[PDB]
Amino acid sequence: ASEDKFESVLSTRYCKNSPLVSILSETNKATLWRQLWIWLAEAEKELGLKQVTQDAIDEMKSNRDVFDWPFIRSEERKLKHDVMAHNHAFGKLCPTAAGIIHLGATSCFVQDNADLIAYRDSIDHILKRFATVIDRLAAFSLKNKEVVTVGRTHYQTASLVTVGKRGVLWAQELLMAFQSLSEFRDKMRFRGIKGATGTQDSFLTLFAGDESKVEALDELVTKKANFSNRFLITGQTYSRQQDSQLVFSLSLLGAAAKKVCTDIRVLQAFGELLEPKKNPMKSERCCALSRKLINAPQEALTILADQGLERTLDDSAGRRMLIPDVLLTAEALLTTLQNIFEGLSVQTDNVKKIVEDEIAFLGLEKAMMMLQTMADPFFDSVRDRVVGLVNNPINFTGRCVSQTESFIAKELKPTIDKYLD
Amino acid sequence: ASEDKFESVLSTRYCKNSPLVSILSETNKATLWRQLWIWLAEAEKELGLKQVTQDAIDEMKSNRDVFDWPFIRSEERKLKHDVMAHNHAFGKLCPTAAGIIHLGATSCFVQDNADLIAYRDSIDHILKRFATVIDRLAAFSLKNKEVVTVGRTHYQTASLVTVGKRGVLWAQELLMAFQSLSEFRDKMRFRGIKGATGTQDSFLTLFAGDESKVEALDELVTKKANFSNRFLITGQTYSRQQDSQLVFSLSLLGAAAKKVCTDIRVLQAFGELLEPKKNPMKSERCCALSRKLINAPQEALTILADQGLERTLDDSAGRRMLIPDVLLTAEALLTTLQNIFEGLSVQTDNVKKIVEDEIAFLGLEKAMMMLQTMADPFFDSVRDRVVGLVNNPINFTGRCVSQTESFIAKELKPTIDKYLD
Amino acid sequence: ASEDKFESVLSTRYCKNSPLVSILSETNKATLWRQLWIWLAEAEKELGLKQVTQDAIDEMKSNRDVFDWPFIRSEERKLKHDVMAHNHAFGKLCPTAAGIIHLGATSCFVQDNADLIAYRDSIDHILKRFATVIDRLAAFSLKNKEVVTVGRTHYQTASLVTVGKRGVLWAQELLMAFQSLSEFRDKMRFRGIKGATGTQDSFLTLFAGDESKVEALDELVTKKANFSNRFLITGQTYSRQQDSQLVFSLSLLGAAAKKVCTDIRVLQAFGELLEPKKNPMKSERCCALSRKLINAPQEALTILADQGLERTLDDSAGRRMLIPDVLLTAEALLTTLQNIFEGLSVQTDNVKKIVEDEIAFLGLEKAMMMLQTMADPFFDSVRDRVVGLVNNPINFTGRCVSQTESFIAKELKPTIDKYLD
Amino acid sequence: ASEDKFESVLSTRYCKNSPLVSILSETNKATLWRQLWIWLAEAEKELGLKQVTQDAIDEMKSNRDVFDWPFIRSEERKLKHDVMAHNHAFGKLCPTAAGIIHLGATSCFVQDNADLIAYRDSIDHILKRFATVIDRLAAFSLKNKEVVTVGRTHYQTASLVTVGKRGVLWAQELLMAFQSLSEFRDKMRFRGIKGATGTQDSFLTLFAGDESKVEALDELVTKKANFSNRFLITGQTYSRQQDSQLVFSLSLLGAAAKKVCTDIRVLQAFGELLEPKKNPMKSERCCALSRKLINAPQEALTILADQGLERTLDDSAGRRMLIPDVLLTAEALLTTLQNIFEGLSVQTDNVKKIVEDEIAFLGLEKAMMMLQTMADPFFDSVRDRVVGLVNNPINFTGRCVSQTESFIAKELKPTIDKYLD
Repeated sequence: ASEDKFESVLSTRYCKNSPLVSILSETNKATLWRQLWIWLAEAEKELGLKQVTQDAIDEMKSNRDVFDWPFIRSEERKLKHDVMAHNHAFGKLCPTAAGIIHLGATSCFVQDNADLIAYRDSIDHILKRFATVIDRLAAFSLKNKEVVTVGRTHYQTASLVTVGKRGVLWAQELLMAFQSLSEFRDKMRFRGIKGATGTQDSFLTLFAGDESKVEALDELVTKKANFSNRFLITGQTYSRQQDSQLVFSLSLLGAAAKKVCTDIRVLQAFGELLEPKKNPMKSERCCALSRKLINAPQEALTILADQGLERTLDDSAGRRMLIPDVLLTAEALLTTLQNIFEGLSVQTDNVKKIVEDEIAFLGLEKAMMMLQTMADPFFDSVRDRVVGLVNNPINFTGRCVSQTESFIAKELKPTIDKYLD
Repeated sequence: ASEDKFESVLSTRYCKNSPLVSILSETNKATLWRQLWIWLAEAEKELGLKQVTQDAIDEMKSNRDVFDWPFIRSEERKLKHDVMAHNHAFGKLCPTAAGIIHLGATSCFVQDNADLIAYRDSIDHILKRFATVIDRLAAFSLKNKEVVTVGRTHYQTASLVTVGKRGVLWAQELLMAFQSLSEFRDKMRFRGIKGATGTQDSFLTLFAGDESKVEALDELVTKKANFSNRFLITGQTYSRQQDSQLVFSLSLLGAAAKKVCTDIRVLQAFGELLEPKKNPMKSERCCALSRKLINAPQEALTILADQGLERTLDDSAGRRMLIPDVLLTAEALLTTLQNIFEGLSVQTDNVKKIVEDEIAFLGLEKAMMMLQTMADPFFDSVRDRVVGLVNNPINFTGRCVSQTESFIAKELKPTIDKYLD
Repeated sequence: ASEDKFESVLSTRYCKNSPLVSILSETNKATLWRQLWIWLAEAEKELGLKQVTQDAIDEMKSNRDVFDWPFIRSEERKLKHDVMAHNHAFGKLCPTAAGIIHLGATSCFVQDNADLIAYRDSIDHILKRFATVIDRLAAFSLKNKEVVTVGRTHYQTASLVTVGKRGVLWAQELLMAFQSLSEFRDKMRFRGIKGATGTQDSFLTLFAGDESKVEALDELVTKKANFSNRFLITGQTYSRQQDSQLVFSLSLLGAAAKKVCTDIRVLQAFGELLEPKKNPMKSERCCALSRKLINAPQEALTILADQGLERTLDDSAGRRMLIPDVLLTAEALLTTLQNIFEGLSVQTDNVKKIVEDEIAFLGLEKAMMMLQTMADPFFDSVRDRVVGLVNNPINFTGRCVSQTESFIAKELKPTIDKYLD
Repeated sequence: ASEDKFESVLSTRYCKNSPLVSILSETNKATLWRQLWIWLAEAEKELGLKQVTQDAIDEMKSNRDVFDWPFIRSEERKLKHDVMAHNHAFGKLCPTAAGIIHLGATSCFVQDNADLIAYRDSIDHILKRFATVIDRLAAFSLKNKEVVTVGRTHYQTASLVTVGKRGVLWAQELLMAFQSLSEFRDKMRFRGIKGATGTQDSFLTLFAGDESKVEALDELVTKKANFSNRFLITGQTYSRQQDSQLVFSLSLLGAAAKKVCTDIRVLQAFGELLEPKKNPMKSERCCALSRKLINAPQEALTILADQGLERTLDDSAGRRMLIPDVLLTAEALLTTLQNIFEGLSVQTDNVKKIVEDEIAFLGLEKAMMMLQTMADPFFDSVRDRVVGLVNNPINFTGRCVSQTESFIAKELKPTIDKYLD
């Protein structure tokens, strides 16, 4: 039974229905390794390396998805190198191509580039879910753009705002995180071909000293992998600073989400909101997931700081554990946020009452600045105006309404629209 | 295929042969929940609560290890509460005991206490492995207690030490971490019975207001669970400050191990040591695992800081992901350290040469303080003494030898001996 | 003007009246360096090193507190080594002792040991303030041991507790932090004399090879410095793992305090408490200070992990910035907590009302378990009992009262009493 | 004496000559507060608020830099609010303007906006120093673009590279950090006018309900403060997510710098480089400073996550301590890096020898791939080619040379050139 052994709670519970569970699986990674060896073979052939035949390539393409795990496992045992084992395994499936698989390339060629492909694919799915989450929150905000409630500083009544303005305040936190992850996705650079230390000496020799062919190969493989950007300067691997940026972008989602979810939990305790005695359990799961993403950046940064010269392998086990975990955690977090925003509702009776218990004083503070219970005379020059505000709280909310609408129409939608359907 | 879905690399790779994979499994946790309900039932009966019959208890004890996962899963679906689902499931297996299962107790009774039992058991196994690791390092140190090499500050020659003194320097870092985890294990407090908010009101009513019976029950269950200490004051759960201490103790192992492994990696690069071109891959895996434990404390501390009043559930998902991960990471780290120390060896030819290229100058520095190539006269009062040191480097190492032996005999062994066999 | 240049906000604002500002000053550190050179001189003389005369020692003791900063500054310039500069400066003040100052010792002798003395002294003051803080909270708890209020899970009504039980829940968090810092203080180990790499070779030669004299000197200096424990095994410095423990203990205070202060801020927002519209500004400052201590442990752990072989100086600037900051932050935090607990009060009218709006339902839940508005019949066997609970909420709080008293009398007081007056 | 009290080691030692010490001083902050009140007054007047006279504004502009600290201090005492105290103080200096100072604005108006101005100014200076640092490293790299040395993986010989390629590898890490901080600087958004809760209700009333005037005022003040971007949506303060981005950008500098400095420290230990027995003390200070920036991001992220609703003040003390510290630490780090790169040199004799001891084997590995000591026959088809590589190591470095030049000319210079002179 699967329950008899420790299991990833993210994979088996919080993200069981996410495509990330497939994207980040060993099978998909090994598949990407083969796909990369395929593209490498195709590009080298296209560039004149005759030793790579079309028959060899056809075997590779035909057997890309065929995995003999029992065999692969024994191979990873005889020789303690996964890449070598998989190359050997792929070699036995494609005997004609066996000799040219990974020709001139380093193991890091498939390892690093497969991670980048797996990561970006995962990020693309996260971005679609992210957009939906933000869209749901925008819907909630518009729906409540004119529902008055008390603004709070130190968690205490400070003025009057609208549920919608606050909804947009939360929306902005999430939108800025979205924009960060969105920009990271556009700027992500592919490693391409760089050799074992980054000099490309093996490929150069392979091309009899022609550097333009080495550059063309690097560009060609990058193009096949569907990347617009690639590193030109590297050691054995692409800069781990790129991974820090990846983790940080997701940590922004965590910080933003935790602020939003804690607000909802507090507001629910105040009796103002109700997430889909009713406990805000979804919001609490949201804070737990968010807390994890928030505490991840410093490890990624330390990984970079710990990289020795052209490369030290103290990053492998660390990257293998860290990155897939944050990607999945972010997805589980977004799924939760989506549930919350789809059914989040306002306890209008409680909100109206909270507003009524505070509006007299906010009115008094208002009269004092402009300078019922104000028949002195002394408020004679501001009595009617204040009374009007008290009978129409919405006029006590400054520009909450227009701010809410313009932000959504001119900033939020234009930003996420391209990710929604 | 298991490879087709994301898997915990710790569970499936770095710790596949560890009993922690069984101890931290869902099956073991659910089993502990049942064991706790059993002990609760036994204690309540022993204390006079007649509603708990021996037949009910016998059903429970007989069916403790019988799991109908397909049923349990559907139950966790109809009702979104694992504990309730498992209670229901255990109830169907024991129809006579169904009505008294968890009588007066809260879900946290099994949840919190099962974690504590699972954690301590895991810690006990970690401590046995830890002791073996330290023992191996002590063996290495004794073997090299008189093998001279250069001491280094800023990674550069500063004097002469012995490989063994350095081995004991590393041993102390690990021993202090061991002592921290060892003390934490002895001081760990059980939650026992506390009710949903920590007042024990349900048990009090159950005992018709007799507080001594409530206290006796709390003590009795703690005794059955094999804990010498228990909290008296709590909210719904036992203080998450205890979990911070747990994570911190393991972070000490990480800091210590990373310092040791980085030293070995650097020494191997210098050509002085060789872990079992030879790359220090095991030491690198050690730094990656260590880095993870080092970056965990702040999350545990934040979990405590985030706990609201008697309890907020923003800690569950967080604890479920954090603690089992650090426990497993520590075990994988210790397994690696053990491999390293069992076959770590000294490249005596290289060490001897490094010592020879530096000993002339260390000798010169020595003569200068006491005040061949010193025939001036000027060194006439210290020439023979220095020459003697250069022909016998070991006499240039101060008290390295006695320090190494006394530390091992009087501090290291007495501390770990009780955990070795 | 001092305002014209960046200033430490801790030193100039949050701790301006604390003795830590004097204890952690450069003058006190240099003074400790001189005191250490004095003790070293005395011990070496007591052990037979005739070159150290009583006249030399008298100069040193007489001029220990005389600082010519302008001169010292120019000296720290000509030669880029503070210790050497101060030795030179102290040498000019004591021309007879100039030649034997720091005889056989390394710079780290004064640096590391002065830090330990400064740190422990700072910790002792922190412990006295800590005890007072806990004492104030215990006073508050006893005063409210029978003031009923609602218990909360997910920040929502879950039962009835007493303000005092909650006060003791907070008290325990702080007490466990206190015990950690208190134990660290008792176990703190002195570096003593160890040489530049930890072998004590210089002192050995100084004593003509007699190791017992080296050990006696190490013990003697430790005794003069008033330390019961000292390291026997070290590299150039004492293990930075000790500093991690120091920072972690203070991080426990931060986690505990933040949980307590956040609870108070939330309770004040609920209208249940009032710290000395009233905003909980002191509690907010408490969370900010606490947050800083919580985010410090991982840096200290990384410092240890980064230590290369016998020593790398990448820890100096880091330690100089980190440790004094956490010590001061903890003191500022404790001062704030003290203010809060001395005037914290309960809004009894609001609490009574909150209890009344919830007690009917808690009563209903109570009747359901035991099995006005219960005249069915159906509650006929529990109507009077529940009605009694509703007319006497205190009987609805389980063992809150006895738990509060026994914890304070048997755990809290015995622990802090020795630090209060 | 200043030495008699704890001092900021950054302000008094590591950055004593930096303009950040002036920019981040209390005097400069209070000056910015006054400047902001001045701009607010000017804009409100320009927009029709007649109550603001030109005489009032002239007093303010004339007395902007006049500080009566003794008075200000007593004022900060009578009333426990710095902003109110400074307003009062500025009011006494400008009796005609006293009544309209900060008209309609919140304290956060000067607090938040002054921080943003102080921060950006500090960042601008950091960017100029950063550019110089990168320029120095590029100079070093070009100078050594053809100096061959061994490439290293696991800190061990893996191939041949050029000192310059490695220099450019380091340069890229720093350049990516530079680009991050550079982009953050361009995107930084001003808070502008938003009211106490973000609704701008006070300004709206002040403009008799005309929203365009409120928007114009917000835009006008932003323009006067010299900001191209401003937030439209906020609570009381501008999003603390912006501060997380600020801290993270600087943490990138720390991660990059630590990787670079650790490499230099290791290379110096190998005898390949020498920073300006020679210990790499500057590089060690660099790692200590870098470590601090690396461990800062998570606190900034937690600050955001902890922000309650429109605002909670648990961020003030935290921000006041965190941000100025990282800004100064980054400046001290850059100053150190600059020193290092200006005099960093290669120990050409040692490098040449290290290359010679390894080039035979690298040659053997090379021959094996293409398929003296190779006279078999068996190498007959590759003997001359390999021999040529061994007599000309530079041809063994793949594309190191062209990569180094193109990166510097096409990526590094175009990026930093605008910041150098």
